[PDB]
Amino acid sequence: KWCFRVCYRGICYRRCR
Repeated sequence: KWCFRVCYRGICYRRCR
């Protein structure tokens, strides 16, 4: 249960699951 945030094309979004 851990969320991560990474920016690809300049867009940062949360990546939790």
